[PDB]
Amino acid sequence: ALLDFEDKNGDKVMAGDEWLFEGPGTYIPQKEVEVVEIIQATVIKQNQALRLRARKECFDREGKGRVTGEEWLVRSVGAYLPAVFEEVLDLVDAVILTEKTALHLRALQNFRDLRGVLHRTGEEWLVTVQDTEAHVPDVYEEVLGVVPITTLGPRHYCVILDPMGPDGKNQLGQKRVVKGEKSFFLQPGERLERGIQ
Amino acid sequence: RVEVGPKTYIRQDNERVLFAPVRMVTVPPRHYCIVANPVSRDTQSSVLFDITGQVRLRHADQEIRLAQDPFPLYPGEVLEKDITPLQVVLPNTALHLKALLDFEDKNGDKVMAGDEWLFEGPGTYIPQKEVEVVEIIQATVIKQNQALRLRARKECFDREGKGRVTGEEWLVRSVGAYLPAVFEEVLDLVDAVILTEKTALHLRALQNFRDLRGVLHRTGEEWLVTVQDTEAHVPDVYEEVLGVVPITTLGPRHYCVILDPMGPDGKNQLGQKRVVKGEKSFFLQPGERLERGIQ
Amino acid sequence: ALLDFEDKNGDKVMAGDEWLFEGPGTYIPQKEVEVVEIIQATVIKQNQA
Repeated sequence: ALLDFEDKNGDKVMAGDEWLFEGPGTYIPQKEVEVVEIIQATVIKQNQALRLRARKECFDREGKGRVTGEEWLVRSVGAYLPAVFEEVLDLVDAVILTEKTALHLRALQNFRDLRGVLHRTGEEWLVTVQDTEAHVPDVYEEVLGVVPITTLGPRHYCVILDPMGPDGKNQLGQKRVVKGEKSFFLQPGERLERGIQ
Repeated sequence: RVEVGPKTYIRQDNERVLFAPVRMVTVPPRHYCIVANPVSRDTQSSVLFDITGQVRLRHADQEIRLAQDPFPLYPGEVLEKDITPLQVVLPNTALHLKALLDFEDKNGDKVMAGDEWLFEGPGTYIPQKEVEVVEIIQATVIKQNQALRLRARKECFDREGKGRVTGEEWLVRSVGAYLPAVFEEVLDLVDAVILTEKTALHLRALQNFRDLRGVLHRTGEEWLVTVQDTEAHVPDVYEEVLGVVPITTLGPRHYCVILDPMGPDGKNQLGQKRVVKGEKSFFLQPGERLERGIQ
Repeated sequence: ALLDFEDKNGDKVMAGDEWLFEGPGTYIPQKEVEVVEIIQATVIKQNQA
């Protein structure tokens, strides 16, 4: 749009105003408005999510506030049309959690998780099946890699350096053997010595 | 101006003939033609001559015709389609359509320019200057014990009418020939594995979904399907088959170790082995694996 | 058949309607109906299908 022309709805239209007509039909050209861009809505298969950077200060879906350069996940299933400010990146497939597999997130910065557990910047944590059937990484959730399960029989055992404490911080320099029909993923920061015996 | 009839109409001094006489534009019944710049008509469909001597003309507008009395070509008109056979349509096919400029429908339904359409079945569809006959679509055949994948190209209601979203996909239960809807996107038939006592299906969930039998399956779960369930089972769009599972029936004098036996909880018990013996007859539970491989 | 012409029996005939005259005689051609195909009846010996 340009030169502060009146809208058909009687809404005032500033020259800097963004606009986005969409859906089936035939849009009417105007000497005022330029038909600047065409934008097909991004498709989204189930168990997928889309990153969106903000090109300007804005309200997104749900309408909670945003700032320039801020980015967020798109929860919505199925086809999704970006808003005038929204900047598409790519779909983010969730890891399919299984009893033998575990996610290994690290926080890029401070943020609340989807389940309300606050995570301080630089913290590192597992995600397991008890949490979700699957978990899409968040824009601030930086995945490291898949964590193999270390289930073992009764006659096997393994040392584990720096076992996780009740405090949630690893106890530096201490080792802890574990034995029996154990079945658990390694806590972050932990590492085996001999590697199972 | 146009001139008509048998008479050998001599030209007057002020006038000049444009061309030698031509056959009146005519098409057979159940055939059609399209002509640019139709003349205006009243309720009587009488021609509306202008006072200045031009015939009245709808310039941007077009005209279509099926059959009636033979007619002169009016001046300022432009013949386009002619002697065109009427658009025949066999019962198994369909006609995808787009429409334009918000024209009224014959049923009195409003028709938006973006509206999708699909005539189908036996007969001969009537061409319109409005609607474009955009696509022909033969209905997909479906033999018994088969099913068809369908992606959605837009938000929609399918068969049974339950809701859908863009990019969503679903199975087609219906036996026999099936015509896709205007939004529906065909992929391929999906043959069911023919379950037998010696064979078992090995599904894994692409995502969360309820199964056909109402047992919810969380994303990434993996499960067998056996004869007690169905005579045969078509994989669902979210059901990713891995492969056929051979039965491991054995005689009384044979036995086999099995790592990580399935628990009551439905999760495999990691790191534990369990021998089984006697006239046993069972498929391996998912996640299980033999050690020695039968003894 | 084409263009929804009336039948001799007074039955309505849609353009999409299928038809099949058969048996001994001489069929009457029509500008309406096309004599699209000839089809000899399949023979079937006993204990066949």
